[PDB]
Amino acid sequence: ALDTNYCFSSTEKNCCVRQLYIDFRKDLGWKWIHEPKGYHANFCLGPCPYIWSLDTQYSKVLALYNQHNPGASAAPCCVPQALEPLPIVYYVGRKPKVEQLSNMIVRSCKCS
Amino acid sequence: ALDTNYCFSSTEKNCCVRQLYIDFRKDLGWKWIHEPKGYHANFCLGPCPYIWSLDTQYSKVLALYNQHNPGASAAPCCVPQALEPLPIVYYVGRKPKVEQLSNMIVRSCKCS
Repeated sequence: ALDTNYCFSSTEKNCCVRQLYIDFRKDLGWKWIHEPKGYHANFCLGPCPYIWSLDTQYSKVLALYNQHNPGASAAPCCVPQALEPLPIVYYVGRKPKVEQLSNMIVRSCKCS
Repeated sequence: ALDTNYCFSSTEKNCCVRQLYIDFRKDLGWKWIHEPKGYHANFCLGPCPYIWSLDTQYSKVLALYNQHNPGASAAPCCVPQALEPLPIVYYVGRKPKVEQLSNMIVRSCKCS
């Protein structure tokens, strides 16, 4: 399927979650989070046809709308369907607080 | 907001649902649907920063991941958040059947 386990296993031309490690401060420069340095936010690119994991009904109508005309830039938009939390540690003024951001990671993409 | 009412009102550089009328058979060639000829499936393009309607938490983390590095092709993917039904009419063998596809239209996009 279009998960982070099947994408880093073989090749493909349709959507496919690729690696996207994000260092909280290096890429996002987030100042409200101290640890961890970052995490594997993962992500997905490439277009999405029909059968390729369809979420909404319009995901299959437009998916073909493009698969029919070569050069149409109105294709669908593969995205992160299921996500994952994220154990971090920030500071409120001077008190340390470890939490677990929700849906801050990608576990599999589909086609919204 | 990023709805089909604010997109066809002024200009913008971030995501924005644009017109995408799809003629069931002209663009999708759908043979299982007779009427209507098509409909306003609408759709959305352009990238999506953070505050720009964020759906999942990773939608704001990656949104910045790109807004920080100029040239990063791993931005988010604006999509159809809310949708609409679709009154059609197809045929099962020889019996006529009018229905209302669900979520076959776009009413507003966000950032999955």
